[PDB]
Amino acid sequence: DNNFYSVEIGDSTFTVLKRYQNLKPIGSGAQGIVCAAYDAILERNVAIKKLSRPFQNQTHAKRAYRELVLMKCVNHKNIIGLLNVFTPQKSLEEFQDVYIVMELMDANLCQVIQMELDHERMSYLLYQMLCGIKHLHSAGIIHRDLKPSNIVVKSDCTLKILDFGLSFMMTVTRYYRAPEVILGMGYKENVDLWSVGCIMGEMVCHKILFPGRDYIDQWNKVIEQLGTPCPEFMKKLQPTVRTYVENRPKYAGYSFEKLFPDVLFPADSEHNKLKASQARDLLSKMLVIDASKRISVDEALQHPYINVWYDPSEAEAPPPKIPDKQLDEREHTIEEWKELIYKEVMD
Ligand SMILES: NC(=O)Nc1cc(-c2ccccc2)sc1C(N)=O
Repeated sequence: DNNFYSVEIGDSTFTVLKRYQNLKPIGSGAQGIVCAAYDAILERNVAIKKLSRPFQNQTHAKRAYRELVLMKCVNHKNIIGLLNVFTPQKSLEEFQDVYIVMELMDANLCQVIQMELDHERMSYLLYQMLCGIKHLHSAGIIHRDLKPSNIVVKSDCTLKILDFGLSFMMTVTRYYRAPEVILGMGYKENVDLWSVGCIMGEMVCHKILFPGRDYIDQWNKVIEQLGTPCPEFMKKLQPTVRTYVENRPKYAGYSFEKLFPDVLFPADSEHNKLKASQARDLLSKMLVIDASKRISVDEALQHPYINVWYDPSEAEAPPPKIPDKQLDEREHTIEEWKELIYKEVMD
């Protein structure tokens, strides 16, 4: 076009608005490739995600539609903001790709996990995650898919959640899935606190807590560390699941003192010893198999480890106004999704 130019990013073509220069690949997902770029108008670096034929199947479509809608109506410091959205295609018939422009962050949490963090940074990152989750909950959004790769960080320790979480498609969130998602029992808002527990545990010990090769192994990994759950939990399971869970080898589990010893934390000073004890107590309330006994986001935000950062403008921010049942995920055809997405892009 006269407003667009094309650069080759591997085996992929990025056709972007001329305002975006010096494209550099920073990552890839099932949706598409992400480039760092310089925005010459705003005079700041951005991230541009290319969504190739998002309407291609119902899974990509629902995800692309939810991403577009929620990014346009949410304005919270701990949720990635939408700077721009475009398509190089001139019409619906030619419509192929969607490009989402976001603020560029310095790293994702996978990188932070490979660092020892002092409690001030650790507790501030965790506080921000919980604010972002609490904001999603206040609008009726349960993430359910939180993992370190979808959480990004800046140099000044600011944190942002990249996606809104959410079937079959062709060509690693499982480690962070709550027992109620693993055992197909339905879920509440605190399904997200299990994922925070997984992420926090990983930020402390630098290794994936429950690295199951599948859902059966995933359950086995959970029970080995935490122990076989109460009979009160077993009674909440459907008979076919209740039989499978009850017939597994029995595990006593480990105390959080053995799972997360002082050797894994800064614990030299009296300040750090107290923080390590507080961080351990928080881990023990998040990594709870039975969701009815698990910490809520608000109790987590008010926990001694977290509450030093508590700011109601962040933790009690007015909920976003999602234009009704727009994300109910009703089945649509390939062409219906193609139209719904195009209309959201064009506005
Ligand atoms: N540094 C870094 O990982 N940045 C980053 C990475 C993103 C990403 C999103 C999906 C897949 C692969 C990478 S989006 C984004 C951003 N907005 O800063």
